[PDB]
Amino acid sequence: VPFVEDWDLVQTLGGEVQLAVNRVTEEAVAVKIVIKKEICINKMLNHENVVKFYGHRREGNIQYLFLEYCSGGELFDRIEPDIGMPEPDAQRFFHQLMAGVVYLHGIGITHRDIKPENLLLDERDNLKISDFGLATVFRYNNRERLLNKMCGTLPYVAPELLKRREFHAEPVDVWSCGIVLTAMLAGELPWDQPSDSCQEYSDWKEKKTYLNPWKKIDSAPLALLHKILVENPSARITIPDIKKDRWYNKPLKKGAKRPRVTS
Ligand SMILES: COc1cc2c(cc1OC)=C1N=NC(c3ccc(-c4ccc(O)cc4)cc3)=C1C=2
Repeated sequence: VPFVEDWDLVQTLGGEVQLAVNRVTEEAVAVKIVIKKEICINKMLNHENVVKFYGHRREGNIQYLFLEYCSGGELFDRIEPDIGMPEPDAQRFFHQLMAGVVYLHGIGITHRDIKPENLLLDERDNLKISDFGLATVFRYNNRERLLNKMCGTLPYVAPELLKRREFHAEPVDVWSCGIVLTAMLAGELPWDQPSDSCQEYSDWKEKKTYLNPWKKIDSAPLALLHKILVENPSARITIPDIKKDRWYNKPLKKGAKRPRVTS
């Protein structure tokens, strides 16, 4: 079948990311224009809450990464500044975020930069983890490797990354997921960074939940945030225990609006 391999670049999505449309079939894909680690990690990935990798092509200097187009856009744009989003939506997005992170950690992969800009939504608003540019292997041949590299985005990083020389990879991703949950429910980030010099971080450690963003958050999701945003990574709640939390398992959201008629 001729021309099936020809893609037209339609518009800029976010190096640069372009919306690419097939000449013959009109299938939409995201093309990232730029690496060797990012491609190898992306080849390992296959999960319903992780952005799909179709393949890669190199034209001399430029690397073309062919990835899943997510028409719902970024989770970032579903968060209303200083308000957030309805709690049932946040619970559903947090469920899918946990499924994706369980998957990654299960195959020994740490994302290291979880934030709403990197969380994409497909046509049916299914959350997809994206951007494995800062991702690394923390478990190989069933042997854990402690991390020491400084990476991520300061409002989302765990405090051990700023205070300790070495740290376990999994509690760092758990912490950023808790900052994402804060953002979804309050529409604001609690601190610039998790340090004693940060007044907002000190107030949280002093349990001053009468202040923002915490006063906007209901006691059930806030009790979960109290277990995730724990300064000691060894005391911090793990994903298996996040899955047993009362709010995590609280019935809140109805299913997708199904078409129906009466009489
Ligand atoms: C700003 O609006 C959008 C941003 C968007 C999209 C849609 C948007 O609006 C509908 C979109 N779809 N796929 C992407 C997209 C972007 C980046 C990746 C990605 C995945 C793995 C990786 O190693 C590096 C980057 C994978 C997919 C994207 C950015």
